[PDB]
Amino acid sequence: ELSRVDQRHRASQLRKQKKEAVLAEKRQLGGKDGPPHQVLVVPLHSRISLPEAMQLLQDGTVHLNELGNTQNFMLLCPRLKHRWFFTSARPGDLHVVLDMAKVADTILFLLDPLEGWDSTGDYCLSCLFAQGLPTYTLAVQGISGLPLKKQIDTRKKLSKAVEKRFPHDKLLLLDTQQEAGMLLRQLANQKQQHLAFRDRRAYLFAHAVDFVPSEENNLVGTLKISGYVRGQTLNVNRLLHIVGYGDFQMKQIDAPGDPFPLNPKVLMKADPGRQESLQAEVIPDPDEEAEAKMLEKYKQERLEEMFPDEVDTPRDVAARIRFQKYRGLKSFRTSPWDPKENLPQDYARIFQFQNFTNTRKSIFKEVEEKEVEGAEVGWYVTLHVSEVPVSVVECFRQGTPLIAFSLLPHEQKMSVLNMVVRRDPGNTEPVKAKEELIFHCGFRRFRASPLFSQHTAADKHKLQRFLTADMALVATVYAPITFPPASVLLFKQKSNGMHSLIATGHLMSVDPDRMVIKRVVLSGHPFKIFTKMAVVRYMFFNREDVLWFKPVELRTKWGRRGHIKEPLGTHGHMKCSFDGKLKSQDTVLMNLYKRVFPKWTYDPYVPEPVPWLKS
RNA sequence: UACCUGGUUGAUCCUGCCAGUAGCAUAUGCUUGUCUCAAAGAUUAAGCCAUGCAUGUCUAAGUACGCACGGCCGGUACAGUGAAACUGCGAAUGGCUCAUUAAAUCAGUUAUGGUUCCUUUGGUCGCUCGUACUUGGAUAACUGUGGUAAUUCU
RNA sequence: UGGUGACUCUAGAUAACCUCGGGCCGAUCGCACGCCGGCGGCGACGACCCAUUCGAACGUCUGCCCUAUCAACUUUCGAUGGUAGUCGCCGUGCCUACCAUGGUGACCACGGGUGACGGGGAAUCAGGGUUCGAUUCCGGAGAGGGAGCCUGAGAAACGGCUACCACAUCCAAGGAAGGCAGCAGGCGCGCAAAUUACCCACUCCCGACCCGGGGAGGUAGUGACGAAAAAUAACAAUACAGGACUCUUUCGAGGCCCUGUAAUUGGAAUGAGUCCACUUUAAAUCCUUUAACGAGGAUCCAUUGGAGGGCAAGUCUGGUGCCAGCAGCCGCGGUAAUUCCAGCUCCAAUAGCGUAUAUUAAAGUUGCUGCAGUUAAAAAGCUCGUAGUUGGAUCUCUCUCGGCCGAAGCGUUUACUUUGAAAAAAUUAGAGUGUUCAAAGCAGGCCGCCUGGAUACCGCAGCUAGGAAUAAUGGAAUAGGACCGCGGUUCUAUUUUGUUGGUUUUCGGAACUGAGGCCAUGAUUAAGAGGGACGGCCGGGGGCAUUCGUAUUGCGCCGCUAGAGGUGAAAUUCUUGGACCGGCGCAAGACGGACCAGAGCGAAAGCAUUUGCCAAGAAUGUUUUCAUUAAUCAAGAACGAAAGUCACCAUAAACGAUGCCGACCGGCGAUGCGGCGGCGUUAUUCCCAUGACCCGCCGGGCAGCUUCCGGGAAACCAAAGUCUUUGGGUUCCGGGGGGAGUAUGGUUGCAAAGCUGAAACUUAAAGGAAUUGACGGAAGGGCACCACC
RNA sequence: UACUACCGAUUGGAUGGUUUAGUGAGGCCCUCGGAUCGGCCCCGCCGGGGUGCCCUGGCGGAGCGCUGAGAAGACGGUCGAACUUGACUAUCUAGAGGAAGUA
Repeated sequence: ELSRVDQRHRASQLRKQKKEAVLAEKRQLGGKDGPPHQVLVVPLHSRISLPEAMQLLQDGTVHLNELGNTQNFMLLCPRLKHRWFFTSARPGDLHVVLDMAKVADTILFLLDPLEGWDSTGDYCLSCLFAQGLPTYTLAVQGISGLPLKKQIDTRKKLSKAVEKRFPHDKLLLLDTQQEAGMLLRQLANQKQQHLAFRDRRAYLFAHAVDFVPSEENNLVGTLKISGYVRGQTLNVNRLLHIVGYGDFQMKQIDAPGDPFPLNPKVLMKADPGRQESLQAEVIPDPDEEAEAKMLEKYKQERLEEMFPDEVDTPRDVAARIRFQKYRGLKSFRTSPWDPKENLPQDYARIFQFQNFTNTRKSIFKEVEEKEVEGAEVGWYVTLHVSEVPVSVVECFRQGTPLIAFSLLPHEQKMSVLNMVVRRDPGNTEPVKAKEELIFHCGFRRFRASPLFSQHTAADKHKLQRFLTADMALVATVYAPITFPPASVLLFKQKSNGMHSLIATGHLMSVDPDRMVIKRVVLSGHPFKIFTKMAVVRYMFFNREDVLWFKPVELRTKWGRRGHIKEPLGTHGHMKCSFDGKLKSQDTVLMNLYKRVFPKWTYDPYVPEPVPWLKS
């Protein structure tokens, strides 16, 4: 500004701008216009009495809501001028913890002073990291019931204990109501974390759920649920999705009075049929037995670790018959494969994009930057939905949370979703490439069977039969389309619903065009050896199948590549030219490849799990 | 400990910089057993501030009619200890920060014979030629009636 | 009366005044009790004034970073000063009234910037320096921004008040309250920084006070900012186809001494820990002291960076194949990678070690010490010329008193030098002292004593006293000079007349004027510094006038006849409307060949026919004159090739690619000018006198040759020397290559242009001398019937 | 295929700094003002004392009596934050268009 007064003036203008921005970010929450501050509470150990946490945290004015088992409630205090909403959950109840941690804004962990955290606490913590965290806070309990010499150092011991998991996070004390007030002041004034999945999409909670039946004998009626809008500006036309119970249309919004505002019934919008979202997922015109199975799985993965894709030679059936749909590639990287070569009936039921990042950035700029005049954020709205069963209301009366989010355009349809995942080092049990896994893919809950393929950059990808202990594998399956970014979780049912955390990753670009190709490798021992040429037995046992396998390539384990010349024996006895020299201990191998596709096994039901234990 | 070394050419000698070298300060990375001392929201934002605390004070010796407690011994003005309140003093020191400020601030040197100064210390305090063996009206604390959604309001 | 260096001071004397918003001159309280109804002893609280203490406030002198792309500012509306006031605690344009027109500035005013609070201090350091100082001591300022106040000894106070501006809280909507740049704490901001802990026990502060209070302060917590100490093993016995030592020719022999990459054997010693107790402390913790436990792969496990060079340490092994990557720089990597990715081994520092950025040394690459400018970056076109800077020799202590010394003067005035006193502590240097050593601390040491708690440094400016070389400055040249006595004019000290009254002089002191005596009466020399005269010369120096010469162009005439021109070649152009040619005559603008020189002159551009006029000038000669007048030069000015423009323009390989002035340092022969001598030739018939030659000498000049003077990177240079053995005076100017002499601003010019003049960004070289080769359609030589004749 | 930065109209809007002109919160000073509160008088009802009179003693009443104290408020002056309109200047932001280089 080239003057000492104008430089100070310019710096004060910039400080005024930046302060306006920061105050506009910190105005959205817990005040006179914003939604309540939602604090999920989890004790990470068994010894931690959560009633002792709630009876300390209660004082403000307690507006005690209640469910069938939990004591979740709204705490209100205009001394701090802040309106909270305290919710509680049990460590291991996955269908509650991971399903309302995705709507809460603060997670309050509790930790005993002696042990860091329980094994079940480590389990739910390892789920919650991969699920996506809001701003969390740590607290202890047993420093007050401890001699004062030990309170000097138990703080230090737990600080070095949790540094593996939370590397820079102070601990607090929750023992007195002054300490609880200091904790609430910590929660109220703290810089937030913005989960972009929750930030770019509109989502809600339900505080007052009412069910009215259209037909009681149909067991499908109308829910009158009530909650504060926490995402974007709500629209009645977009699709609604209760998270564990599929998606269906929503018909009517109205704005009643707030139950408990910080300072002490009209209809807004309806939906004509042209404005409403279409309900078309697909194109309309298209004891010792299981123990022996897991031992066979053990011997299979121990077979598939020193051998890539070895299989026994089919002697009863000709090799051109059992491998009718294969081919031998010169190179997986260079020799291509046509996408319009093999197409099943499932591809005539899925939708596709002319360009994916174009429609992604346009729906980003059309929902984020643009202002629609629907139901605004922070409003205590009451939701009239079109059709909904009664079992959701029964599980509401039990104590399960009910959240819902507004779908975007091109988010109810069908495509082939992609996600790069990795293996959890907690459960080391292997898993085949075609089994069924529980999906937690961007607020959703279903089950399907993907294809576990490798993580490379080429269009062609080699299928893997199992999972790797360190390397990042990719799954590929038909699923309802949901735009990136979204954290994904894949579980398996160990026993009675005790879900096994095995696959923790994120979602990659959904496209049905990334091709996965399954190889098959056959074996045979060479037993007549000459210079740069040999004759192998046990490779095949017919003769014309080799004439069907003329242009395929051959290789040995020691890099000796080659191809056949002429099968001189009526069995698999070939003249085999090679670019190098063959050894008697070596074994020649070919690779025959085919492109695979997953199967249609999406079911929206997930079993309500038993709480997980350390067996 | 008054010090140089690599790099222009086919090879040479130069000019000349670039890079290396050592300390010192702020940050940051990885690592960390013992013990002594020890800096620490200056740099950007002399930006904004929940809550608590940071300044009060009585001796034999200004004013005690609070039974607040005891207590003479009981006509016995006031035994005593004493909250409150009036009075007096302190709150202009300390603590923090470095925005402003360029003969300004500040440093050394001089001066007030050109000023003011609570306190301390010493001097002075029948030096004046003109009801007193004691003067007058109030007001707090206290008692009692209240107002205001709300204040260390009244 | 008393004092000061100095009063319009202090004290005294007189005449009054003495503010109702009044000045002091005691209507106050405790303790011990009393002596002969009176007279009382200690205190406490007061109180005008004076002094003191703690200050404060206004002044004095010297001192500060960058900027001229800030050169004039200040003065209307106080700027500088005078007079009288007003206001103030007082001095003052502090304010008012009336006057004066001042005050500051290239010795940098005014304006702007500062990632500026100032010092004490800090880091680095041969010496000199450079950078930092928000930060615990001192001084200032400010409590969101400005402003105004009350109370008070003291505040323009903010943990006081009143507004406005900006924010912001409670509300029943009427109103009410606010100020963390105190301690914590939060948000924000960011690369960047700790506990909403305990206590008045220590140090001190405040209060009516031995008693109360203190986020001042102390104590813990977090704390790899940083500084000090210091573990991660020691030893013995075995064994080594170790090593060295004594004998053996050698083998090989030794309690001879050391070593190990021996998970060889062995018990010995300990802290880290765990943990009673004491001690510590306000209470605790920590440390120190002690129980008991606590080590063999003593797994009670040391890390961070490297291994081509710089630079200590592997062209070992596998993977990779100009990819991935490494590499501050040079570089490594393209299928054998000493450099990537790993293993193994090795190196350095070690409870620490990498990286980024600021900064210092290295940097004699900012140069005062101490650099550079021919060719590497660079010296102005030339002369004049203000400030600034620098400047030749020369000159060997006394007067009245107070006790033979001091008080009274200094001696022209400074700089310089040495001394003294005055200069906060801390920090730094440094003395003493076994914190168990050390960084520290200021304590400690003997058997109540004994002893510390030093000292130095503290630039510059200002005080004091000695010195008197160096360097400035003064004093007598119209004598208004000194030292003397004598004289005259005016005023005056107060001693003088037993006292008083008055006159009067003297004495003594000033201020002014006349004559006389006296002094060796008084001017340093005349620079191988500089001006200026004079003398005879000299020159393409300049201006004006004048004179000649050929050539060219055009014209007049005559003769001749078809070509004339230009190139490697034509091309272009004029001719029987007789071109070109040859001869004769006329005019016009010019221009001055050869003679013309490694000659001359001029400040530089530059200057050539004869003659005359005008005004200059160098050198030489001088026993002339003045007597430091000088050198270099910002600012400022005069002339300035050639191109360009309506007189301007002021620019060049403007080139010796080379500031100016001064001294010293080798030879040799020519030349130009002037002067001095000398055999002998010529000319003026002799004779001198001169001219032309010849042999020298002297002085400046233009040049050249030469050289182990000494330089220099060398080419080269008698200056480009007298340079690490570095200082004669002074000007301009350079700081790796580009961007770029570009953009913008200012300024001059009609304009072209002139002067001034960056940054972003890019880059590891660009560049100079010299040496070996390579080349040709450059020029010279030698040679071969696998060349020619 | 995209960036970069300029002009940039909008005299966008907003904010800051110098000044012209106009306005002027609040305190302080001055000239007034006088809501209220006292005292001294003048009587009435009247004791004691001295002697119908005076001093005390209690009231009560009124008098524009005559004085003391005195708040709100207002004229003026001063200091003076701030406000408005200009002019100049600076910055932050919304902004069409484009160009060149950047690769």
